[PDB]
Amino acid sequence: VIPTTAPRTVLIYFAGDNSLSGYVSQNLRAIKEGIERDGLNNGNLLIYTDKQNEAPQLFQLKLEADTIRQIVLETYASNQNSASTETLTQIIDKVQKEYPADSYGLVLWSHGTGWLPSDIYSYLRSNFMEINDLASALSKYHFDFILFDACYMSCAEVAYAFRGCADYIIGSPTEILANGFPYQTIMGDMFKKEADVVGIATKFYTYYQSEAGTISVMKSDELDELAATCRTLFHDKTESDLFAVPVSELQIMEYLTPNYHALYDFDDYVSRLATEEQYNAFKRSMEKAVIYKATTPKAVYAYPYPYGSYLPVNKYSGLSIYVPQEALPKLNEWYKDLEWYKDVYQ
Repeated sequence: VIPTTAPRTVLIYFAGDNSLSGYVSQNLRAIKEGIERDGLNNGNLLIYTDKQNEAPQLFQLKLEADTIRQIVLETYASNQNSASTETLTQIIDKVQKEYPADSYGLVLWSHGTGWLPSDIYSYLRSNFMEINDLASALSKYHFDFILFDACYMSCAEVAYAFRGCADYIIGSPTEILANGFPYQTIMGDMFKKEADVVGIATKFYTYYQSEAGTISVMKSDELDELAATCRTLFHDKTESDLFAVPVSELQIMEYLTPNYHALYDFDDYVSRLATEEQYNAFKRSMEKAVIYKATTPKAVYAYPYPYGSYLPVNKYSGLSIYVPQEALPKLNEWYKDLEWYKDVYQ
Protein backbone atom coordinates (compact mmCIF):
# COMPACT_ATOMS: atom_id res chain seq x y z
CA VAL A 1 0.00 0.00 0.00
CA ILE A 2 1.40 3.39 -1.14
CA PRO A 3 0.42 7.11 -0.70
CA THR A 4 0.29 9.15 -3.90
CA THR A 5 -1.29 12.27 -5.29
CA ALA A 6 -2.74 12.42 -8.77
CA PRO A 7 -0.23 13.62 -11.36
CA ARG A 8 -3.10 14.93 -13.50
CA THR A 9 -6.87 15.28 -13.63
CA VAL A 10 -8.22 15.25 -17.21
CA LEU A 11 -11.75 16.34 -18.23
CA ILE A 12 -13.06 15.14 -21.60
CA TYR A 13 -16.02 17.33 -22.49
CA PHE A 14 -18.36 16.22 -25.27
CA ALA A 15 -20.49 19.00 -26.58
CA GLY A 16 -22.93 16.63 -28.28
CA ASP A 17 -26.77 16.76 -28.41
CA ASN A 18 -26.93 16.76 -32.20
CA SER A 19 -26.67 14.57 -35.30
CA LEU A 20 -23.37 13.22 -33.95
CA SER A 21 -24.42 11.58 -30.65
CA GLY A 22 -23.47 8.13 -32.06
CA TYR A 23 -19.94 9.37 -32.31
CA VAL A 24 -19.88 10.30 -28.63
CA SER A 25 -20.83 6.72 -27.79
CA GLN A 26 -18.10 5.32 -30.08
CA ASN A 27 -15.53 7.60 -28.47
CA LEU A 28 -16.62 6.57 -24.97
CA ARG A 29 -16.04 2.96 -26.04
CA ALA A 30 -12.53 3.87 -27.30
CA ILE A 31 -11.74 5.74 -24.03
CA LYS A 32 -12.80 2.76 -21.93
CA GLU A 33 -10.65 0.42 -24.02
CA GLY A 34 -7.73 2.85 -23.75
CA ILE A 35 -7.91 3.03 -19.96
CA GLU A 36 -8.05 -0.72 -19.72
CA ARG A 37 -5.00 -0.98 -22.05
CA ASP A 38 -2.81 1.65 -20.36
CA GLY A 39 -3.93 2.48 -16.86
CA LEU A 40 -3.92 6.02 -15.68
CA ASN A 41 -0.71 6.50 -13.68
CA ASN A 42 -2.74 7.39 -10.56
CA GLY A 43 -4.53 10.20 -12.38
CA ASN A 44 -8.30 11.06 -12.48
CA LEU A 45 -10.39 10.82 -15.65
CA LEU A 46 -13.70 12.78 -15.73
CA ILE A 47 -16.15 12.83 -18.70
CA TYR A 48 -19.03 15.18 -19.43
CA THR A 49 -21.60 14.20 -21.97
CA ASP A 50 -24.84 15.70 -23.29
CA LYS A 51 -26.22 13.09 -25.64
CA GLN A 52 -29.50 13.38 -27.41
CA ASN A 53 -32.22 11.52 -25.47
CA GLU A 54 -30.01 11.60 -22.43
CA ALA A 55 -29.58 14.12 -19.61
CA PRO A 56 -26.16 15.89 -19.38
CA GLN A 57 -23.93 14.14 -16.90
CA LEU A 58 -20.48 14.30 -15.32
CA PHE A 59 -18.97 10.90 -14.51
CA GLN A 60 -15.65 9.37 -13.57
CA LEU A 61 -14.17 6.36 -15.33
CA LYS A 62 -11.76 4.35 -13.32
CA LEU A 63 -10.06 1.00 -13.29
CA GLU A 64 -11.18 -1.44 -10.70
CA ALA A 65 -9.52 -4.82 -10.61
CA ASP A 66 -9.52 -5.93 -14.25
CA THR A 67 -12.31 -3.70 -15.40
CA ILE A 68 -13.79 -0.25 -15.91
CA ARG A 69 -16.09 1.31 -13.25
CA GLN A 70 -18.24 4.20 -14.31
CA ILE A 71 -19.23 6.51 -11.47
CA VAL A 72 -22.05 8.87 -12.57
CA LEU A 73 -21.36 11.86 -10.36
CA GLU A 74 -23.91 14.44 -11.30
CA THR A 75 -26.85 14.37 -13.64
CA TYR A 76 -27.82 17.91 -14.66
CA ALA A 77 -31.21 19.41 -15.56
CA SER A 78 -31.90 19.20 -19.28
CA ASN A 79 -32.01 23.01 -19.61
CA GLN A 80 -28.30 22.96 -19.07
CA ASN A 81 -26.84 24.16 -22.36
CA SER A 82 -23.69 22.19 -23.00
CA ALA A 83 -22.58 24.44 -25.89
CA SER A 84 -22.28 27.35 -23.47
CA THR A 85 -18.91 28.41 -22.11
CA GLU A 86 -20.59 29.08 -18.70
CA THR A 87 -21.48 25.39 -18.55
CA LEU A 88 -17.97 24.40 -19.51
CA THR A 89 -16.38 26.43 -16.72
CA GLN A 90 -19.06 25.24 -14.25
CA ILE A 91 -17.99 21.65 -15.01
CA ILE A 92 -14.25 22.46 -14.94
CA ASP A 93 -14.72 24.12 -11.55
CA LYS A 94 -16.53 21.10 -10.20
CA VAL A 95 -13.90 18.69 -11.49
CA GLN A 96 -11.00 20.75 -10.06
CA LYS A 97 -12.76 21.04 -6.71
CA GLU A 98 -13.55 17.32 -6.38
CA TYR A 99 -10.50 15.93 -8.16
CA PRO A 100 -7.53 18.15 -7.31
CA ALA A 101 -4.22 17.10 -8.96
CA ASP A 102 -0.65 18.22 -9.59
CA SER A 103 -1.88 19.43 -13.01
CA TYR A 104 -4.93 19.40 -15.36
CA GLY A 105 -5.70 18.61 -18.98
CA LEU A 106 -8.72 19.39 -21.13
CA VAL A 107 -10.13 17.48 -24.19
CA LEU A 108 -12.93 19.43 -25.95
CA TRP A 109 -14.84 17.42 -28.43
CA SER A 110 -17.00 19.33 -30.89
CA HIS A 111 -17.36 18.41 -34.54
CA GLY A 112 -18.79 21.31 -36.56
CA THR A 113 -17.21 24.54 -37.88
CA GLY A 114 -14.60 24.84 -35.15
CA TRP A 115 -13.70 28.38 -34.27
CA LEU A 116 -15.28 30.10 -37.31
CA PRO A 117 -18.37 32.29 -36.74
CA SER A 118 -21.86 30.67 -36.56
CA ASP A 119 -22.75 32.69 -39.67
CA ILE A 120 -19.73 31.21 -41.50
CA TYR A 121 -21.62 29.82 -44.48
CA SER A 122 -23.39 33.16 -44.82
CA TYR A 123 -20.02 34.93 -44.48
CA LEU A 124 -18.58 32.60 -47.20
CA ARG A 125 -21.48 33.69 -49.44
CA SER A 126 -23.02 30.15 -49.55
CA ASN A 127 -21.01 28.17 -31.70
CA PHE A 128 -19.57 26.60 -28.52
CA MET A 129 -16.09 27.02 -29.93
CA GLU A 130 -16.28 30.67 -30.95
CA ILE A 131 -12.74 31.67 -30.27
CA ASN A 132 -13.11 34.92 -28.23
CA ASP A 133 -15.75 33.65 -25.73
CA LEU A 134 -14.04 30.31 -25.28
CA ALA A 135 -10.56 31.78 -24.72
CA SER A 136 -12.02 34.33 -22.38
CA ALA A 137 -13.83 31.61 -20.41
CA LEU A 138 -10.72 29.40 -20.12
CA SER A 139 -8.28 32.25 -19.43
CA LYS A 140 -8.74 31.75 -15.62
CA TYR A 141 -7.29 28.22 -15.78
CA HIS A 142 -4.00 26.66 -16.50
CA PHE A 143 -3.92 23.41 -18.34
CA ASP A 144 -0.89 21.37 -19.30
CA PHE A 145 -2.65 20.76 -22.60
CA ILE A 146 -5.87 21.42 -24.44
CA LEU A 147 -6.71 18.76 -27.04
CA PHE A 148 -9.21 20.09 -29.58
CA ASP A 149 -11.02 17.12 -31.05
CA ALA A 150 -12.65 19.45 -33.54
CA CYS A 151 -12.18 20.85 -36.98
CA TYR A 152 -9.70 23.53 -37.97
CA MET A 153 -8.43 24.37 -34.53
CA SER A 154 -4.74 24.24 -35.34
CA CYS A 155 -4.46 27.76 -36.65
CA ALA A 156 -2.42 30.68 -35.53
CA GLU A 157 -5.42 32.52 -34.32
CA VAL A 158 -6.49 29.77 -31.92
CA ALA A 159 -3.01 28.84 -30.77
CA TYR A 160 -2.45 32.54 -30.01
CA ALA A 161 -5.81 33.05 -28.23
CA PHE A 162 -5.22 30.10 -25.89
CA ARG A 163 -1.50 30.67 -25.25
CA GLY A 164 -2.11 31.91 -21.74
CA CYS A 165 -4.23 29.04 -20.41
CA ALA A 166 -2.48 25.99 -21.81
CA ASP A 167 1.10 24.96 -22.14
CA TYR A 168 0.43 23.00 -25.32
CA ILE A 169 -2.38 22.93 -27.84
CA ILE A 170 -3.11 19.79 -29.85
CA GLY A 171 -5.38 19.90 -32.90
CA SER A 172 -5.87 19.56 -36.63
CA PRO A 173 -5.53 22.31 -39.19
CA THR A 174 -8.07 20.45 -41.31
CA GLU A 175 -11.22 18.40 -40.57
CA ILE A 176 -11.34 15.54 -38.15
CA LEU A 177 -14.31 13.51 -38.97
CA ALA A 178 -15.90 10.29 -37.74
CA ASN A 179 -15.03 9.44 -34.20
CA GLY A 180 -12.17 11.84 -33.84
CA PHE A 181 -8.96 11.07 -31.88
CA PRO A 182 -7.83 7.46 -31.26
CA TYR A 183 -8.67 7.53 -27.59
CA GLN A 184 -8.00 3.81 -27.40
CA THR A 185 -4.26 4.43 -27.83
CA ILE A 186 -3.62 7.85 -26.17
CA MET A 187 -5.08 7.53 -22.67
CA GLY A 188 -1.81 6.64 -20.91
CA ASP A 189 -0.04 9.49 -22.77
CA MET A 190 -2.47 12.01 -21.26
CA PHE A 191 -1.59 10.86 -17.71
CA LYS A 192 2.29 10.62 -17.74
CA LYS A 193 3.77 12.88 -15.03
CA GLU A 194 4.34 15.33 -17.89
CA ALA A 195 1.61 14.91 -20.52
CA ASP A 196 3.15 13.28 -23.62
CA VAL A 197 1.74 15.71 -26.11
CA VAL A 198 4.04 14.58 -28.86
CA GLY A 199 2.96 10.95 -28.15
CA ILE A 200 -0.66 11.92 -28.45
CA ALA A 201 -0.14 13.54 -31.85
CA THR A 202 2.08 10.70 -33.10
CA LYS A 203 -0.69 8.25 -32.20
CA PHE A 204 -3.23 10.29 -34.10
CA TYR A 205 -0.94 10.09 -37.19
CA THR A 206 -0.26 6.37 -36.71
CA TYR A 207 -3.99 5.70 -36.47
CA TYR A 208 -4.88 7.69 -39.60
CA GLN A 209 -1.67 6.93 -41.59
CA SER A 210 -3.37 4.78 -44.21
CA GLU A 211 -6.38 7.03 -44.51
CA ALA A 212 -6.37 10.79 -44.13
CA GLY A 213 -5.64 13.16 -41.27
CA THR A 214 -3.51 16.14 -40.24
CA ILE A 215 -2.25 16.87 -36.71
CA SER A 216 -0.05 19.42 -34.96
CA VAL A 217 1.10 20.40 -31.56
CA MET A 218 1.84 24.02 -30.58
CA LYS A 219 4.07 25.13 -27.71
CA SER A 220 2.25 28.12 -26.21
CA ASP A 221 5.19 30.00 -24.76
CA GLU A 222 6.58 30.37 -28.32
CA LEU A 223 3.43 32.07 -29.60
CA ASP A 224 4.35 35.57 -28.53
CA GLU A 225 7.50 35.36 -30.59
CA LEU A 226 5.59 33.91 -33.56
CA ALA A 227 3.16 36.85 -33.42
CA ALA A 228 5.97 39.35 -33.19
CA THR A 229 7.69 37.82 -36.17
CA CYS A 230 4.39 37.93 -38.11
CA ARG A 231 3.73 41.45 -37.00
CA THR A 232 6.80 42.59 -38.96
CA LEU A 233 5.26 41.52 -42.27
CA PHE A 234 1.56 42.16 -41.62
CA HIS A 235 1.48 45.46 -39.75
CA ASP A 236 2.25 47.57 -42.85
CA LYS A 237 0.04 45.79 -45.37
CA THR A 238 -2.98 47.70 -46.61
CA GLU A 239 -6.29 45.96 -47.35
CA SER A 240 -5.47 46.40 -51.03
CA ASP A 241 -2.08 44.66 -50.48
CA LEU A 242 -3.82 41.74 -48.72
CA PHE A 243 -6.50 41.40 -51.34
CA ALA A 244 -3.88 41.14 -54.06
CA VAL A 245 -2.82 37.71 -52.76
CA PRO A 246 -4.36 35.12 -55.09
CA VAL A 247 -6.03 32.40 -53.03
CA SER A 248 -6.41 30.21 -56.11
CA GLU A 249 -2.65 29.62 -55.79
CA LEU A 250 -2.70 28.77 -52.07
CA GLN A 251 -2.76 25.42 -50.32
CA ILE A 252 -6.33 24.92 -49.06
CA MET A 253 -6.86 23.95 -45.39
CA GLU A 254 -10.58 24.58 -45.00
CA TYR A 255 -13.15 23.17 -47.43
CA LEU A 256 -16.71 23.62 -46.16
CA THR A 257 -17.96 25.19 -49.39
CA PRO A 258 -16.89 24.88 -53.00
CA ASN A 259 -16.39 28.57 -53.94
CA TYR A 260 -14.84 30.64 -51.15
CA HIS A 261 -12.59 29.25 -48.41
CA ALA A 262 -11.48 31.08 -45.26
CA LEU A 263 -8.48 29.04 -44.14
CA TYR A 264 -5.30 28.20 -45.99
CA ASP A 265 -1.84 26.96 -45.03
CA PHE A 266 -0.11 29.51 -42.85
CA ASP A 267 3.39 29.25 -44.28
CA ASP A 268 2.12 29.31 -47.83
CA TYR A 269 0.16 32.50 -47.18
CA VAL A 270 3.02 34.22 -45.40
CA SER A 271 5.38 33.27 -48.25
CA ARG A 272 3.21 35.50 -50.56
CA LEU A 273 3.67 38.60 -48.42
CA ALA A 274 7.02 38.24 -46.63
CA THR A 275 10.35 39.55 -47.79
CA GLU A 276 13.03 36.83 -47.93
CA GLU A 277 14.39 38.05 -44.61
CA GLN A 278 10.95 38.08 -42.94
CA TYR A 279 10.16 34.64 -44.37
CA ASN A 280 13.38 33.14 -42.97
CA ALA A 281 12.55 34.68 -39.55
CA PHE A 282 8.99 33.32 -39.79
CA LYS A 283 10.31 29.81 -40.57
CA ARG A 284 12.56 29.91 -37.51
CA SER A 285 9.69 31.00 -35.26
CA MET A 286 7.43 28.28 -36.69
CA GLU A 287 10.15 25.67 -36.00
CA LYS A 288 9.98 26.66 -32.33
CA ALA A 289 6.15 27.02 -32.05
CA VAL A 290 4.99 24.01 -34.01
CA ILE A 291 6.86 21.26 -32.13
CA TYR A 292 5.27 18.32 -33.92
CA LYS A 293 3.27 18.07 -37.13
CA ALA A 294 2.22 15.26 -39.39
CA THR A 295 0.06 14.75 -42.42
CA THR A 296 -1.13 12.04 -44.81
CA PRO A 297 -0.95 12.66 -48.60
CA LYS A 298 -4.57 13.96 -48.57
CA ALA A 299 -6.95 15.69 -46.20
CA VAL A 300 -10.54 14.57 -45.82
CA TYR A 301 -13.62 16.85 -45.85
CA ALA A 302 -17.33 16.38 -45.17
CA TYR A 303 -18.39 18.46 -48.14
CA PRO A 304 -20.19 17.31 -50.21
CA TYR A 305 -22.51 15.08 -48.23
CA PRO A 306 -22.73 12.32 -48.07
CA TYR A 307 -19.59 11.31 -50.02
CA GLY A 308 -17.21 14.07 -48.83
CA SER A 309 -13.94 15.18 -50.52
CA TYR A 310 -10.26 14.22 -50.42
CA LEU A 311 -7.90 17.01 -51.32
CA PRO A 312 -4.07 16.89 -51.74
CA VAL A 313 -1.86 18.27 -48.95
CA ASN A 314 0.98 19.55 -51.06
CA LYS A 315 2.27 22.14 -48.49
CA TYR A 316 1.88 21.53 -44.79
CA SER A 317 3.07 23.90 -42.04
CA GLY A 318 0.83 22.40 -39.29
CA LEU A 319 -1.12 25.69 -38.93
CA SER A 320 -4.03 27.13 -40.91
CA ILE A 321 -4.59 30.87 -41.18
CA TYR A 322 -7.47 33.17 -42.23
CA VAL A 323 -6.71 34.87 -45.56
CA PRO A 324 -8.52 38.22 -45.94
CA GLN A 325 -10.34 38.46 -49.26
CA GLU A 326 -12.14 41.25 -51.07
CA ALA A 327 -15.11 39.00 -51.70
CA LEU A 328 -15.62 38.28 -47.97
CA PRO A 329 -16.20 41.65 -46.32
CA LYS A 330 -18.36 40.45 -43.39
CA LEU A 331 -15.79 37.77 -42.54
CA ASN A 332 -12.97 40.30 -42.85
CA GLU A 333 -14.81 42.61 -40.42
CA TRP A 334 -15.52 39.71 -37.97
CA TYR A 335 -11.85 38.85 -38.05
CA LYS A 336 -10.95 42.29 -36.69
CA ASP A 337 -12.11 41.36 -33.22
CA LEU A 338 -9.61 38.47 -32.84
CA GLU A 339 -6.57 38.96 -30.62
CA TRP A 340 -4.25 37.69 -33.38
CA TYR A 341 -5.50 40.38 -35.77
CA LYS A 342 -5.13 43.16 -33.22
CA ASP A 343 -1.60 42.17 -32.24
CA VAL A 344 -0.31 41.17 -35.66
CA TYR A 345 -2.12 43.39 -38.24
CA GLN A 346 -2.93 46.17 -35.74
